Amino acid sequence: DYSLEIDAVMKAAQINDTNNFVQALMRWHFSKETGSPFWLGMREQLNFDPIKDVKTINDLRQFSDISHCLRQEPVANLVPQGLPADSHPQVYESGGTTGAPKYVVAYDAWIEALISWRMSRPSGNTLAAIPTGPHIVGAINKERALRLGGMFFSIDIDPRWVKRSLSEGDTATVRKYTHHLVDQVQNTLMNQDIRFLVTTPPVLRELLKRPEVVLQMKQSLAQITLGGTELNLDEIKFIASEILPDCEFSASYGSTSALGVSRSLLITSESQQVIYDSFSPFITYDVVDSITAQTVEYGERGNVIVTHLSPWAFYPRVAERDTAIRLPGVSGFAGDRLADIEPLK
Amino acid sequence: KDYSLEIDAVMKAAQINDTNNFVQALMRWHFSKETGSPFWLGMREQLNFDPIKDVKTINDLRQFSDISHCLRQEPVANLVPQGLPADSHPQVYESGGTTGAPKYVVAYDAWIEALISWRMSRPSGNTLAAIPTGPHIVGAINKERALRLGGMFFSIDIDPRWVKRSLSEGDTATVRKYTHHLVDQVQNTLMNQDIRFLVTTPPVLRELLKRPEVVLQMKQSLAQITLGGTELNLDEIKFIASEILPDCEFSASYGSTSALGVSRSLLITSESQQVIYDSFSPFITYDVVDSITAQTVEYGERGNVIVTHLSPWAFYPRVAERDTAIRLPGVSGFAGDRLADIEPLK
Repeated sequence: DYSLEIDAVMKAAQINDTNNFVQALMRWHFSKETGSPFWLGMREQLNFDPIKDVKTINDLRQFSDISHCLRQEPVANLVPQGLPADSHPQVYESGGTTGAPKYVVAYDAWIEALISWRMSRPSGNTLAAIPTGPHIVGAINKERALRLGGMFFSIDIDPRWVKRSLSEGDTATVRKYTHHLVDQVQNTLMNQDIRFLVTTPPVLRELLKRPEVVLQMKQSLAQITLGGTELNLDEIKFIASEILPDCEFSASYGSTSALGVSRSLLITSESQQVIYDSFSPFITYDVVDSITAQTVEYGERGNVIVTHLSPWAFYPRVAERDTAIRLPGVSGFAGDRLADIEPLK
Repeated sequence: KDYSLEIDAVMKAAQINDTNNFVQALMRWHFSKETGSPFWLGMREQLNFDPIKDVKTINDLRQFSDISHCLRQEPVANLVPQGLPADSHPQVYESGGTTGAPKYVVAYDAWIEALISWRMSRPSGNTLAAIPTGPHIVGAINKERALRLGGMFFSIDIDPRWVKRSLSEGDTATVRKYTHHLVDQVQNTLMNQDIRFLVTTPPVLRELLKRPEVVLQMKQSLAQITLGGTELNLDEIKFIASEILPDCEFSASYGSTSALGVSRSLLITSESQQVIYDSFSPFITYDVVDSITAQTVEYGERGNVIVTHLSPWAFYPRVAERDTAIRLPGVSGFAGDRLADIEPLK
């Protein structure tokens, strides 16, 4: 039982004592008693001592991205021994397009913590027009739908097929697929009482072209969440002021890599950027030059780098496929904020 | 206000096959103002019979009609019996999108747990269930199974509504490309992670078997394959079982959202002459009836499949499924028929 070791970590996180948070978690991840087989075995490959040479969150820059290992690392090797036996490990995936994907493990207690943080009033049912299956977004949105006093409704949506279909410029399929998505979404909006919608711009765009659906949304929806990295802020502002005046808008930024999502500020008439905040110190961002990997200045755009550190997992310095404008983090908190995320070309 | 004892009493009656007291107790449950669902509470007054006084046995449920149409716009909260505890965890699942869309039902963790302890009744490891998740209860049922097998639950992106849409526009080129895309995700997992159990469908297996490196991996690591759906080809399965995957066991799964469950077949071997299924009786019961008279057929005759779900969680009587099957004797002491060689109607 390592419930005291664990709770001491969470208490360091809570008071933002990030140095002790980091050091306590280095000891956790690299003890023979509590660490995961994967990090225990990785320790000999490192050019420094994770226990002697890591004092702060910046010291984590000594680690390389090990995402490339997560194809063939057996998933059970990702589990820290120190976790309780009822922790409930679950496989989730991102990648690859062509052959991949990377396999990570999340736990209920983690998704629970993440949603607590996110969630700190309307109530009702949620329609998440998002991937489930191997995609952690699916499980994160279930847990949020549960905090919202309703049921979790979803659709069939094969995001890999949509990716693959673009990479082949078969945009005839892509049109037809989105169409089928939107039909699913219409069905539930019409037939059941949905308070909360979670979707993407292309899907919402085509929904707003179906006027009966539009009328239902005027009556029922208290909030729309938009996900992804292809958000047109002007389009959203308009939708919000002219078309769905009673519905709140916000954005969600997915990182499977950090086992998480990040929340935007509410999107108002006043919004100059979409600006995202992370579950720091568990999930932290850095925004870096694409050649030097050095942190850019505030207001500059660089490559997004995400680090997960927690009792459940350790994924240091993950190089995402996105860029953002670097903003100062919430004060007393490790990590940067992001604005206006874009995909890399 | 707490109904733990009542619920337990029902479970106990099912446990010991006291089917009469099980049915009678669940009529009270479902039709009492205190414990029943708003949906059946509201339906009571259009029945031509008293579900409480005029129903004694399973066969007596024949007096109910299939209400499956109401489930498209019945608000889902209305399906929730008021007597369930507050921790119960209602979840929505769907059947019948693809022209036209979908019945919404509710299911609960404790129900799915009971169903899997039934189904589950040496090898252990990871499961790859190459099957729908999302709004589909089969995903959630397979997740709980995988949990009990001592490994993790791996899954894929698969949109069965897309597949049926395409198929009905007779667009076979899209069907094919999509199947290839499913097979790629399955191969990736089978090649990169150690998978002990595979849950899939014949079209997909059929293509996996066209990939010699994949077959070699399977020969090495697969303790069991489960095939779903209603287009099973016994002879082909027996071939793969004996000549291709000799150290792998094969079974079938027959799902219906209508009954919030799956039924399970006997191991398919060299000796099998039929694919034969049994159900989680008395919660899920089958009848096999004439297409015109709706009367039960003789053992060994083909008829239309009727499924009944009866539990503390739900009540779906006499659902007319879109499949036929050979009617077989049930397990002795159990209400309901066993089924063999399921086919879709048309």
